[PDB]
Parts: sequence; structure tokens; C-alpha cells
Amino acid sequence: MISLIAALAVDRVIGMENAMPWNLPADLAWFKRNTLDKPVIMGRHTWESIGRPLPGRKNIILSSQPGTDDRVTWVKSVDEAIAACGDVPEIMVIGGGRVYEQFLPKAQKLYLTHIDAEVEGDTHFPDYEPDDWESVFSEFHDADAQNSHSYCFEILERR
Ligand SMILES: CN(Cc1cnc2nc(N)nc(N)c2n1)c1ccc(C(=O)N[C@@H](CCC(=O)NCCCCCCCCCNC(=O)CC[C@H](NC(=O)c2ccc(N(C)Cc3cnc4nc(N)nc(N)c4n3)cc2)C(=O)O)C(=O)O)cc1
Ligand SMILES: [Cl-]
Repeated sequence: MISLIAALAVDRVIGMENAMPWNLPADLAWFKRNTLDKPVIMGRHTWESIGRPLPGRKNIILSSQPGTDDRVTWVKSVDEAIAACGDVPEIMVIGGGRVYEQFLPKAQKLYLTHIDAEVEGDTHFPDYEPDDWESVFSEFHDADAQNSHSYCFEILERR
């Protein structure tokens, strides 16, 4: 089973290359808890933004270009990425936008953090249809001394 996990600004704007304009360690904690001990599939921009292998996860980077870090696994196609994950209960696809578009048709679950941040940009999380998905968890948090913006964790399961 393949899941996508993403942090979305208003109107589902997501990162394209430069770091997103927020400071959300609680979102990073949610990401770490929902991805640890699972293989993670990412594109090259997300890899650069992470800046290091994510510990405790097989890191798989989908890129047309040769790999530049032997600490992680480099693949050139979607099927190669899935194969590198091997036989596990859940694959976490962690972005960026082209990777989400590639994997959404295969995915059964979305972990979304909806962030109340007005971020300008043309890159968006792919369209999902409101009703093709069951929202099974939702939990709101206000901005605080450590987190710049309010944020709502949601888990959806494909109908
Ligand atoms: C891009 N992505 C992709 C991404 C992101 N989010 C997503 N979210 C979702 N939902 N989904 C996705 N797919 C998704 N993808 C991802 C995905 C995952 C991850 C990922 O890491 N994750 C880890 C978990 C976290 C972790 O483990 N993260 C990090 C791990 C390392 C932590 C160990 C600490 C080592 C020390 C290093 N320390 C430092 O550098 C700071 C230096 C230090 N200072 C401070 O500390 C400090 C602080 C506050 C301060 N202030 C307030 C007051 C202040 C401020 N600024 C000032 N500036 C000026 N001039 N003047 C001031 N007076 C001033 N005052 C002042 C000073 C020091 O002075 O010594 C993990 O998944 O294991 C990352 C990216
Ligand atoms: Cl990417």
C-alpha cells in the first residue's frame, strides 16, 4: 500500500525548490512518526531540501540524473522506486509535486497537514476529488511559540 504525506499551504500550494516560509516542528514530528521504519520515496528537490538521509527509513530518490550520495538509493522510474521498497506494508511518498502526481493514482492513503499560511506559488498538491476519499482522522493545532502557523493533520483513505 502506497501513501502520500505532504504539508500544504492555503489552496494546496506546496514547495517547489526553496524552503517553505514557515517553521513547523510539530509538522516535522508528525512526518517523522508517520514515516519512521518505512521506505520513503522522494524527488530530487525534496532530497535537497531535507539536506541529509532521513535516519531510520530506506530513502529512495526518484530522479532522471545520476545519484550524488551513496547513503541513499537512486532510481529512475516509478516502478523502480516501488521495487526498491520491497515487500513492506506501507510506502510513504514524501514529495515533491511531480512525485505526488506520479504516485497519487497508486495511493490508498493521504496524510495531509493543512497549514494556514498564504504562500504564493503555482505548485500545488495534485487534485483529489472530495468524495473519492474517507477522512479518518483530523486534528487542529494553533500556532504557538514553536510553530509559526496553525495546522490541521488529516488522514484520508481512498474509497
Ligand atoms: C524539507 N523536508 C520535506 C518535508 C517537510 N515537511 C513535510 N511535512 C509533511 N507533513 N509531509 C512531508 N512530505 C514533508 N516533507 C524535510 C523533511 C524532514 C526533515 C527532518 O529533519 N525531519 C526529521 C524530524 C525533525 C528533525 O530531527 N530535525 C532536525 C535534526 C537536527 C536537530 C539537532 C540539533 C543540532 C544543533 C544545530 N543547531 C542549529 O542550527 C541552531 C544553532 C543553535 N541555535 C538554535 O537552535 C536557536 C534556536 C532558536 C532561537 N531563537 C528562537 C531565537 C533567535 C533565532 N534566530 C536568531 N537569529 C539572529 N540572527 N539573531 C537572534 N538573536 C536570533 N534569535 C535561537 C537559536 C545554536 O545557536 O547553537 C525526521 O523526519 O526524522 C527536514 C526537512
Ligand atoms: Cl522533488
